[PDB]
Amino acid sequence: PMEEEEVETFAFQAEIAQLMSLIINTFYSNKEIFLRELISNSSDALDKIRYESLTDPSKLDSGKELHINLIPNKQDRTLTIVDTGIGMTKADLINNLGTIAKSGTKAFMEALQAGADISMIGQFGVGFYSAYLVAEKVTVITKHNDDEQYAWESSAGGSFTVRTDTGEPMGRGTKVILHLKEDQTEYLEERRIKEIVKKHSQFIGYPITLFVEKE
Ligand SMILES: Cc1ccc2cc1-c1cc(nc(N)n1)Sc1cccc(c1)OCCCCO2
Repeated sequence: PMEEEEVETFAFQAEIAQLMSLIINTFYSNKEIFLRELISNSSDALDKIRYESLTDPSKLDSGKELHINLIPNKQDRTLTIVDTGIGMTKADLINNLGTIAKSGTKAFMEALQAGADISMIGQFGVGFYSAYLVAEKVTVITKHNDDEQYAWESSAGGSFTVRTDTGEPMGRGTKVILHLKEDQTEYLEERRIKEIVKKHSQFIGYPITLFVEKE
């Protein structure tokens, strides 16, 4: 029988929308840094659950392994980054993925306008948005302890959606699914992914596994 699901559509905060339009509509040469930014957010989320587990060990009931998985899919042109970190509550999601102003937004846009390399984004606290250098649409699935699994999605254009996820349960953590632009398929290649992780994400304190679909 027909199922019904509630959806909430939100507008991005003005400067976040302006930043996303700048990232999408301007040429940048060193786009590979998007992966460093997402792995760095996963590493931070893994530290959060690790430290919380020291006080309340039952916070690991949802999965004891602390790690990052990278899953390129050449059939549907997606690159997925999964972690078993702390995950996001509904408030963490709506607050960190678009509704709240970030102190570094205006400074970062002015710095990009002056010729700064896109690699500077992380320093400004808006590193996630680098996903739009390579992706036309980003889906974020997240699961925090004592809360439901949520799905966030945006193709930019000024809006994002949030819904309770009725899909595949994750025990705990965050999955970022990058629906790559047609000209950015190099980020589905095993060699290219290894190259960029070696260059930019070599001091990550958690194991990372790259899953490669048999050719
Ligand atoms: C997908 C995402 C986008 C933006 C972002 C964090 C994550 C983001 C968030 C998380 N995990 C992953 N992998 N990415 S868990 C989390 C939960 C609450 C607060 C968190 C992180 O960080 C607060 C600092 C700002 C983080 O900004």
